[PDB]
Amino acid sequence: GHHHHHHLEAEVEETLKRLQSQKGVQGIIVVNTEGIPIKSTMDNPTTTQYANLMHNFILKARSTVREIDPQNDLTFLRIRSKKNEIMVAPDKDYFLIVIQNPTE
Amino acid sequence: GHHHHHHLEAEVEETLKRLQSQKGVQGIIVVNTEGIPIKSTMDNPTTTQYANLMHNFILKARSTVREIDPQNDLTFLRIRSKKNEIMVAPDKDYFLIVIQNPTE
Repeated sequence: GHHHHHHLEAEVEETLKRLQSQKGVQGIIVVNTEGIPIKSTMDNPTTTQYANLMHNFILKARSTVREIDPQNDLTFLRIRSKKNEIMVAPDKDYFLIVIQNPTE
Repeated sequence: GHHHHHHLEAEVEETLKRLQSQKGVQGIIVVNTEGIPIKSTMDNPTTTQYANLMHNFILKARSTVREIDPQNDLTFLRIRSKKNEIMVAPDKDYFLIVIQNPTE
């Protein structure tokens, strides 16, 4: 029913595969829930910058989304910008972060 | 094409129209950056909560997106949750905020 935990490893392999299939992507940054970049189509220095910082922004995002009332929990935090896109999906074990071009 | 636009205010009418055409939406909250809900398919108390708070979260989002390095500026801040989806598009003068059901 509700998203707590699944057969993670298979779901991750599926989704990671799918993240590779979504064309327009420039740099996949798949990190553990603490910001550990397991796979990366983006530079290591760059992943180090984004993974830890974005995690902390996510922590805040959790705080503001919940600040209203414990109605909403963060399922996707997808930020789109001019140069590139930064899609961050909070998972309970992972974070599917993908830097893509400004294509939906 | 960034200094020369086709329209400006007509763009809002277009986009607002289009925001109504995206089936799955529950509450459109279109606000000025001033924090003024001009149109709303959402309850006034609820829009008051989200409009001002989210604006301040956006201020922070601007800070953190720029904290990395001035490489991008916030074009879309779209948050998807369990209860609902909260899509926030930073505009020149507006913020296109739309509470929708987060369709997979």
